[PDB]
Amino acid sequence: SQLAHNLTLSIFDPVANYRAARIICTIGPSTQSVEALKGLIQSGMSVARMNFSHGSHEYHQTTINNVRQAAAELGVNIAIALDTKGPEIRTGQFVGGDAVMERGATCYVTTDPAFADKGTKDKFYIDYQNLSKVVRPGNYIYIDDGILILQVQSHEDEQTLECTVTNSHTISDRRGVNLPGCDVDLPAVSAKDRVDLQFGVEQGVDMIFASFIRSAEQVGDVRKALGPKGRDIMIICKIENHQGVQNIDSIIEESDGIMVARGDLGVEIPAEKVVVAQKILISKCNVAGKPVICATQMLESMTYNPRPTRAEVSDVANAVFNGADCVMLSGETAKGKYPNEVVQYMARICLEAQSALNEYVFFNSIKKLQHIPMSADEAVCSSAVNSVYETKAKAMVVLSNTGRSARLVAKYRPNCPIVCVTTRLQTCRQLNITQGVESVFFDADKLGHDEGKEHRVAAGVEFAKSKGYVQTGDYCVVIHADYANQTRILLVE
Amino acid sequence: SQLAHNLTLSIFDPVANYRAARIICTIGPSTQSVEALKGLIQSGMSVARMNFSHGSHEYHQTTINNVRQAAAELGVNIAIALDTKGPLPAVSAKDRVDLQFGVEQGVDMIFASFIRSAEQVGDVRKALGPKGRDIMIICKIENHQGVQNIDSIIEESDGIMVARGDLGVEIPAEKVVVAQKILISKCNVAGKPVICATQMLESMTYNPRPTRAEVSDVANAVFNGADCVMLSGETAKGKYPNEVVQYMARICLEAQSALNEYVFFNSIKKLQHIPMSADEAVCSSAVNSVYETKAKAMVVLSNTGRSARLVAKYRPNCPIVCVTTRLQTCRQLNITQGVESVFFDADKLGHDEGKEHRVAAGVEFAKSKGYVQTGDYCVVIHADANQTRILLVE
Amino acid sequence: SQLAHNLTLSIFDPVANYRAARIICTIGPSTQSVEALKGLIQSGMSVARMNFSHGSHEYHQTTINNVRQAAAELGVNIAIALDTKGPLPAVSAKDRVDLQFGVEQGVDMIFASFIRSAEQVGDVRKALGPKGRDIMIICKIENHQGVQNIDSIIEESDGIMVARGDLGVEIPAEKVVVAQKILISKCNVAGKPVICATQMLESMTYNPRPTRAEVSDVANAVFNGADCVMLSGETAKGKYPNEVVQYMARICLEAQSALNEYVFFNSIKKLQHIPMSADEAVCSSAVNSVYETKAKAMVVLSNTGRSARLVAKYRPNCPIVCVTTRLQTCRQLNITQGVESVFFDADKLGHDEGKEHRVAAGVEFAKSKGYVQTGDYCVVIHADANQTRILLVE
Amino acid sequence: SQLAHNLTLSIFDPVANYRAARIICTIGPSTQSVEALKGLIQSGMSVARMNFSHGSHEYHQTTINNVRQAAAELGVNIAIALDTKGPEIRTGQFVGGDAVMERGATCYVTTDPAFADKGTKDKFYIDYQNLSKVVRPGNYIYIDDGILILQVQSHEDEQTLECTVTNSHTISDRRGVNLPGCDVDLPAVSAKDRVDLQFGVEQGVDMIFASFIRSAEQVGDVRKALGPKGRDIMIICKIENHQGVQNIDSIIEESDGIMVARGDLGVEIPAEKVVVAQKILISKCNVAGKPVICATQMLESMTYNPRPTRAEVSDVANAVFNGADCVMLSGETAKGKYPNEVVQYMARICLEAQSALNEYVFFNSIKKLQHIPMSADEAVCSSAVNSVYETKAKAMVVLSNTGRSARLVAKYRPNCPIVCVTTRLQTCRQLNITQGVESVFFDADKLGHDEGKEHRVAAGVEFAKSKGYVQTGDYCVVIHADYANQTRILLVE
Ligand SMILES: Cc1cc(C)c(S(=O)(=O)O)cc1Nc1ccc(Nc2c(C)cc(C)c(S(=O)(=O)O)c2C)c2c1C(=O)c1ccccc1C2=O
Ligand SMILES: Cc1cc(C)c(S(=O)(=O)O)cc1Nc1ccc(Nc2c(C)cc(C)c(S(=O)(=O)O)c2C)c2c1C(=O)c1ccccc1C2=O
Ligand SMILES: Cc1cc(C)c(S(=O)(=O)O)cc1Nc1ccc(Nc2c(C)cc(C)c(S(=O)(=O)O)c2C)c2c1C(=O)c1ccccc1C2=O
Ligand SMILES: Cc1cc(C)c(S(=O)(=O)O)cc1Nc1ccc(Nc2c(C)cc(C)c(S(=O)(=O)O)c2C)c2c1C(=O)c1ccccc1C2=O
Ligand SMILES: [K+]
Ligand SMILES: [K+]
Ligand SMILES: [K+]
Ligand SMILES: [K+]
Ligand SMILES: [K+]
Ligand SMILES: [K+]
Ligand SMILES: [K+]
Ligand SMILES: [K+]
Repeated sequence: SQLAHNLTLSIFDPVANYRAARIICTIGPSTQSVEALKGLIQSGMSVARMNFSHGSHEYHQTTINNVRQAAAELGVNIAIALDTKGPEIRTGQFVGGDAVMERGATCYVTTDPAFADKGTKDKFYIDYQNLSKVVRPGNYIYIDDGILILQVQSHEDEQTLECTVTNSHTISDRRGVNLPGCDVDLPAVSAKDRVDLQFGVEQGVDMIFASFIRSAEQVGDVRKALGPKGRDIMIICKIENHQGVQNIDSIIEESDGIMVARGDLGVEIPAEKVVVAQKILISKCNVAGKPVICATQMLESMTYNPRPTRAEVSDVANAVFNGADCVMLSGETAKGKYPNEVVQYMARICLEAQSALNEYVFFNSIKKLQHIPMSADEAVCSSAVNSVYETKAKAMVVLSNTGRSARLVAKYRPNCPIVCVTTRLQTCRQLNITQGVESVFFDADKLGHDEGKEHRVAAGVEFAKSKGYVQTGDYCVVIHADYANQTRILLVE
Repeated sequence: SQLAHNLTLSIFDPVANYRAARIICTIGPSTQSVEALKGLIQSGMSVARMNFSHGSHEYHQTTINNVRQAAAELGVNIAIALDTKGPLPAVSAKDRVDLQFGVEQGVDMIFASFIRSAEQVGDVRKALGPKGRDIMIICKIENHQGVQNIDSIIEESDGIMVARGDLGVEIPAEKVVVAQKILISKCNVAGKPVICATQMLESMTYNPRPTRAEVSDVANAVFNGADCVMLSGETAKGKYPNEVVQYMARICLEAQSALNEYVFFNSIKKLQHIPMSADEAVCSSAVNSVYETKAKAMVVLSNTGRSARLVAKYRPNCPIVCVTTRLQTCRQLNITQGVESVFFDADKLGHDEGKEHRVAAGVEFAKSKGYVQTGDYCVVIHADANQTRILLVE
Repeated sequence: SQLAHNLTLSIFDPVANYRAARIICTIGPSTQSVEALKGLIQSGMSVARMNFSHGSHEYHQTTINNVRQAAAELGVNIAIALDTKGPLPAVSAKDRVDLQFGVEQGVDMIFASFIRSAEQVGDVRKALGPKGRDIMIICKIENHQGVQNIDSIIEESDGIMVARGDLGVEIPAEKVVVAQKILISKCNVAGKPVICATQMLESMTYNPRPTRAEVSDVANAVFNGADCVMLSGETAKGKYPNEVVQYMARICLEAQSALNEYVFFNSIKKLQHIPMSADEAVCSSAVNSVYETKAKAMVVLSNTGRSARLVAKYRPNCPIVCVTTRLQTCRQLNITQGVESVFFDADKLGHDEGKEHRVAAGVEFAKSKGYVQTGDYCVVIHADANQTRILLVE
Repeated sequence: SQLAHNLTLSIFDPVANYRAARIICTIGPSTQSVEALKGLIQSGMSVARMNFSHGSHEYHQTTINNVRQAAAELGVNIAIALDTKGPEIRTGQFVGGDAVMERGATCYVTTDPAFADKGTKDKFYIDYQNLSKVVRPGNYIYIDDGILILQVQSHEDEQTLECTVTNSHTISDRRGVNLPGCDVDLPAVSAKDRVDLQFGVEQGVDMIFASFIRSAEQVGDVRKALGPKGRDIMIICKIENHQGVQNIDSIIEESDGIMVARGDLGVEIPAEKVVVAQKILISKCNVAGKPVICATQMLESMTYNPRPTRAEVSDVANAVFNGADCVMLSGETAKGKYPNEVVQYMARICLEAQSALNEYVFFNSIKKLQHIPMSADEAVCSSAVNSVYETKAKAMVVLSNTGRSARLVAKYRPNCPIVCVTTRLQTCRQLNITQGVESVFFDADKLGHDEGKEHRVAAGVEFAKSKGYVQTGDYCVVIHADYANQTRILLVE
């Protein structure tokens, strides 16, 4: 049926009148200013990502205010995402400043703090105390973004390892280190993470991109760290290693969403398997009805070039085909030369891919996996999307305050736009990581509570008409679920 | 049910015991020697491509002779492919002489460059003449015209090549991705081999390893349902000709582990019109039997290889073993995915009208490769006067 | 999946908590008195049939008056049906006067005798006039012409009666069985009530018990999917008027225990064309919801009863409760299977545009009959400006 | 889909060119002669049933020889069926000859043998020793074909019961008695049964209609009784009471087929439930792939009348609709006035019903109930019938010696005739209780073994052409299974 859909397609037929997939942009010096951010919003940005691995609270404070200003001036809602620093293993200091590692040379990595400030080419410090327990002779240690690769030969003692330098590379003070294949038992949240998350709650961020998640128990740690005030902030778990992939089922259940970080995964898992892992994680989230983000090596060559490679274009397209809600941009928007052109092009690719995509395969697949009997919530939303296909309805209107109904509806993948009408601006922002949904804020303060709902309903249809999704004579499937639910098949005037 | 299949998958489970996708290699300075060609075959080459845009007849004669020698010393059959220069007319004067050479040297298939319409395929057929009627024409789609007339082109030709790079010159890259989907799916329906070509693992021509984007490209080509993936510069002039073929084989095997063949089987079966003619019904039913009984191999008796291609069309989730009386067929089935050919010498072994000798040879091959053991089911199909056997392995 | 359903069944399991099929009784000397009519209602009568082939207006006036009194004293709604003499013209001079009487006395439905074509239904409509436009015409198929023109007849009429005895006069009995299958299935598709009539439990008119063949006849009529079964002599002039209605109710309930409503639901849904109009989509989806969530009752807000009939068409495996503002509808829905009507007095209780009062009345009725308790699901549907609610019962 | 099939039907379109259902006739004085039997064969009889409740070995010897003679003279194969007497509870003798039971009178049924020969209206004998154990006050005892109904009031002692006569009826010496609802523990086979079965084997009967089967263990008793010589004779279990219905699953598995005796069932189970029980037993046998016979009250009024009641006509038709292989005639052929006209009419009804029947519903239903993976036998036959629907094949040819493949193929219900080619005349006869199959005997003695099979295959196609099922240009699905199997889709010349 995806096969069958391909036969009817023509590459010369006009694209769809809406883009379902959502674009996340990492903010950096190339895009932090208000006018640069207004550029990105018009280019197709829905979520602004702050990378808390770099820059101070003052720096990310600027981002928060500029993102809020740029959004207000354009009268749109943009989500703010906090990407945590997470746990990190780093080397110590070197005398004096660096150390040049010759290929074939023997060196000693020690876990003893007495060498934290007197590292040399021959012996230097690594700050993770259990390093000796988790690493075995034959294993590899990556240092400085995986540029320096060295192989562990033997245990010199319970604190130091004998290594051989595979790579000629000069390393500086306090470089990050990777332990491919090893079971790292660092805390879920670091001491710095607790501070940054605290800040996130105080500044009212919409979501946390929680780094290096390995088990379900770690998701609770992030929740505890966010505290009672932050109980409504979405936790999106970043899967970065084998543990995260292995524990994916329990992690998905505890998280509000997932991020597939292909680059971090590519460190210790062969790239061919990372492609397959992507399919797995995206499909699992689709069934769960939780947002999924395809992140990392998207249009990276377009950081310095006006156009990407062809293989990169198919990578972005196939992310949509896999069923990803979101596609992410890192250095392309943060430090790149073409921050607007890369977001505009990613939008074009997502829309082109969507035109080829058969949403009915998604609907049918996700429907068949529901056990009988279904519960009310599941039944209503699945049936609503069913009605859309049944009647060739050209829009949907979902009344959801928290965004739960909207996410559940989007889960079943209609072939029409989903308009969500919410009384909460927080929900307008948070739904930006759910594909195929657009938010309309209904001001319950200066417009009333509207228990009759038909003000909120007409507000949704008004939005659908203005965007050109529906006209007179068209069908629109309206749904309000909360379990006080209802489904209306409406004729548009 | 690809979505349902993705859920059950684990990337830490062992890979499949066979690769279904096929690999085509472009021969060049880096790989023309007998020893280099033995390296390629062991790495996973099924088809040798000669690029006639460059080199003389004497140069490509070396390739033809070396490939046949490298193959003989390894006891395997390798397909030899002629890729015409092309341009404007379909066949040029240069092409007419080149195709003349191909017939005389007995090449297995033609990669016809820059094919834009259905009658242009006939010009290539005309140039081959009566002696080369058994040579396959694989049309290369390189422009908007080829994409537009694709329905008629597929009907006239024996297969398609999706040249993404050439199509990219004029069509925006994002649309070339979709065009790949269409071209491959149409070819699957027709039951004719489709080749994904150009810009495959290009960075690995001078680098020890390719980019991640390039890896996903190869994988998704297999996911789209391509019979073949093709290497151009990577084997012709590259620094790592053996490693790039071994890596592509690894990617194809990994992708195949993730691929749900049942979706392919079911999609193609549903598009068949009732009533089905004998050949379609026999073949779809036999593939169905495999799924029905969890059979671990198939045996197809096919002389011309028509039966083998039609069975392959329905995508079993087990290896297909084709027992053929012709070596020509053995080489030609190297562009059809999920098939492995076994030569049965009708000269020094007999005609075998009872067919039990040919069948026994197929089962023996499936046993020797470790596809089926005692107690396993194996669907046998002969359809020249057809028959279907579900055989229990002793 | 009726075959699959038969496997799971046990004849020692308790019967279903409701009967879906409806029973129509012919009033006669044996049953005209108020007390006899109360006996019939308690035994399972939903519809009273007056046979106008015999008796005077004064005689049938007694029936009309007695039925309404017997029904009032039991607080139930009973449908009054006029069965015309018939013959040749559709409506005769006698029929024109009889139908005149029916309108003036406000009968609920007409059983139009010997209907052969679609325009003949219009003659019955003509005879009813503007005052009787809300009276249902159920055409009686009694000959080969009626069977032949059945498609147009069903389209014009509000329902069908399969008169097996009358059809038997000319058509061989074995073909009348098949004709019953066709007529009933066509009516199910149209979503219009179908009545199985004549030769039902005929031996039980003078005998205390019927033959086994007669029992299977009644059961299979329910299996074919008839809304109603009808008693003629058995109640009009019989020795055991109460026992025969109680026994038919028992048979219908037993058959319904064996019947797989999902087969009916699925067969009718598949015959719908995509795209569906709102009404069809709303109703099929609501019945689907019941199966999807194992809901134990349905509530339909319907004034004219169009919604109730359309929901009933899709055959839920749970009771349907129709909340109507009109008593006319309550009586008229007595020929639609699986439906029970609740009267909502719009005069002394309000218009209820919010609909929550009408809905609460339906749930209350489903509670009082023991269909749903706390924790059970109940699909509510209003479709005059439509809406669908899956309500959890408190 | 049966619903959908009904819409396309027209009662004026010509009937099918073959009848699938099979007709069983009970032989009696009305049909025992050779010419009367030749009458029945031409009328549509496939199986001759002997009722061993009545008539001596000499009487049934006559039937066997006359049935064999009548079949030979017409060059057709007819099955001979032995319907066993089975266990029976009877009263004792009365002085002198009878006893008149007044309605409302009190009488005493005793199990004490001393009253076997001096029964009166007041006290008389019943020969079943455990009668006191199985019957409780309030229960009913039926005597003389259920004409005499009396209600047990109390236990007079451990040997006699106090009863009240509900029915005015005069009863004769040694009348049969029923115990509705009671768990009768009489032996599976009686002493007389063992003698009659012995005779059956010696005379080479094809099948046993084993009376009053209550459990699976009883089926083994009949098998043991039939002995090593009779190991190939089919055992068809007669379900006559609640126990048989309750144990149906295990009984079906041990038997070669089932008979639904609606009359015997109607004794203790209300008729409405007997209709439902019929649906259950027929569908269970269809899944099992074992023949099922609808027996008893078929066209009974046609025993004395030239035509049956309309309700009887729909009864016979609905037996076919239920999915019964066979319909049976008892007194209609044994003692009736119109033995030819009743078989001819039953044939007309079966053929008319079949014309309305959608075999594809049967195929699909039985296919969906097969678990994955299927075994070879199941896979081949299901797939063969699939090919028939797939190609609109107009015939099937099955090479089966025992008839196993033929039964398995027929199980899946093709919409075309099934021609079975067997080297065994025993199989030709036995397949007469399997619907939609016709047998061709291939003489392996005077025609060879034919390992190439294509002689047997061409013999089948020859038969299919002669009956007019296939002509030139038609498809025919050929199958040989044994697990040396094969499937050919053949073009007819
Ligand atoms: C300077 C250097 C030394 C080495 C050794 C290497 S290495 O050898 O390749 O690794 C690379 C670089 N290059 C840079 C380093 C820092 C830079 N700014 C920066 C950063 C990156 C982080 C933080 C935290 C802060 S701070 O917190 O505000 O102080 C600041 C100011 C920048 C650059 C650029 O090259 C650059 C080029 C064009 C435009 C802008 C920048 C740029 O901003
Ligand atoms: C402007 C520029 C141009 C060039 C060419 C280069 S060069 O190429 O390195 O020389 C560097 C820069 N400068 C930066 C580049 C990246 C930065 N963030 C960052 C980092 C360090 C790593 C990753 C992995 C990612 S991510 O993957 O995209 O999330 C991100 C966003 C930052 C800066 C800053 O200047 C800066 C100044 C003050 C505070 C914070 C930052 C800052 O955070
Ligand atoms: C005679 C009698 C007494 C009573 C009391 C009653 S009752 O009151 O209604 O029960 C009924 C009857 N009626 C019959 C009884 C026996 C009959 N033959 C017969 C039987 C039935 C079994 C056996 C074993 C043997 S034997 O083994 O060969 O001896 C024979 C000869 C017959 C009849 C007929 O009426 C009849 C009518 C027309 C044609 C043929 C017969 C007929 O053959
Ligand atoms: C010829 C006739 C006409 C009339 C009218 C009548 S009447 O109606 O009773 O008076 C009786 C008869 N005679 C018979 C009737 C039935 C018979 N078998 C039988 C029985 C006794 C019960 C049931 C239940 C069934 S069954 O259900 O059909 O299997 C059957 C076959 C038999 C006879 C014999 O004469 C006869 C003679 C010698 C040996 C054996 C029999 C014999 O077995
Ligand atoms: K980070
Ligand atoms: K689309
Ligand atoms: K070329
Ligand atoms: K696979
Ligand atoms: K009448
Ligand atoms: K039911
Ligand atoms: K018997
Ligand atoms: K038929």
